[PDB]
Amino acid sequence: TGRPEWIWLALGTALMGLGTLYFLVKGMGVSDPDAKKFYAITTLVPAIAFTMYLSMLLGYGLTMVPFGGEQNPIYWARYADWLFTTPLLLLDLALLVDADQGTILALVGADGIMIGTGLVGALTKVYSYRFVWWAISTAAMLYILYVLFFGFTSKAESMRPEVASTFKVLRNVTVVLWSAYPVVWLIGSEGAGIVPLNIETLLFMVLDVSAKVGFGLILLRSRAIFGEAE
Ligand SMILES: CC(C)CCC[C@@H](C)CCC[C@@H](C)CCC[C@@H](C)CCOC[C@@H](CO)OCC[C@H](C)CCC[C@H](C)CCC[C@H](C)CCCC(C)C
Ligand SMILES: CC(C)=CCC/C(C)=C/CC/C(C)=C\CC/C=C(\C)CC/C=C(\C)CCC=C(C)C
Ligand SMILES: CCCCCCCC/C=C\CCCCCCCC(=O)OC[C@H](O)CO
Ligand SMILES: CCCCCCCCCCCCCCCCCCCC
Repeated sequence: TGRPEWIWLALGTALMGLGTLYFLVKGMGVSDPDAKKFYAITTLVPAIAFTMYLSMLLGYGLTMVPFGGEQNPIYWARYADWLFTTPLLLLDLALLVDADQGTILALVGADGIMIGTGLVGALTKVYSYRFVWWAISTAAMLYILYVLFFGFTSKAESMRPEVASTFKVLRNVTVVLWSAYPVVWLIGSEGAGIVPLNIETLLFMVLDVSAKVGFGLILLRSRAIFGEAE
């Protein structure tokens, strides 16, 4: 507990753990193949986040990066988390709307670029170059958001109203929450260093729990995840 941000890492660990356990129990008994997919993806997201929050709490997921002539604490474990959880979250959305495979690959590929370039930016030793990587990552994010709003144009006249409804809600949650991440990065200690690491950790920890457990609660409560069955 020598790091001030430990409390947010602990709490994050606890909230992701407990969310995982709730989604394990809730999904118990589900036989519908379509619903099984959504429960698998959506359980599985906070399970990964739990391990990476734990890893940060215990100090494994932290490294020191020299830039600005200082040794800067960088939690690299975030990117290991997001590398897997953010395409899984996009897959939830894509499966909802029965997205084409081409569209799914575009989303997951862009996502991979977003997280990969975020990681390179996070570990870059030349200060000004960190923001070049930030810009590229943000461009990838904007591409993803574009596809979410303008890429499911063929899947509207055949979509079940509850699918459309739950998708629209989850898409809005996604755009609002995901758009905050580049802002937090930019102002936090990985970027401009105007907001201290402890507040920077609090902000991510609220975004993460909201984007994974919050998102999951909304999705797994909806009839949208079930095939139409009599
Ligand atoms: C998709 C789903 C169906 C399934 C996915 C779920 C599952 C695979 C996810 C579990 C997540 C988690 C356990 C991942 C563990 C990361 C670990 C392997 C990284 C090892 O890094 C080595 C340490 C040295 O001690 O570097 C520490 C110090 C270094 C000098 C600092 C720099 C390290 C790098 C920045 C690490 C980059 C993180 C990569 C994204 C990890 C890639 C994942 C892969 C190798 C497992
Ligand atoms: C079965 C039924 C009708 C309801 C069960 C719902 C349950 C039990 C959910 C539990 C999951 C859990 C223990 C935690 C995650 C809940 C998280 C959210 C709703 C997202 C919001 C959380 C935050 C924004 C972070 C909290 C912030 C601080 C400062 C503690
Ligand atoms: C201490 C509290 C910690 C609690 C957290 C520990 C999490 C990490 C470890 C193991 C389980 C990983 C399994 C997660 C994947 C489950 C997928 C699933 O739920 O699948 C349902 C689908 O219906 C099936 O066909
Ligand atoms: C269909 C309607 C589309 C909804 C668009 C909403 C896009 C708004 C994006 C919000 C950007 C958030 C940036 C705020 C940063 C503050 C960081 C702390 C957050 C906890």
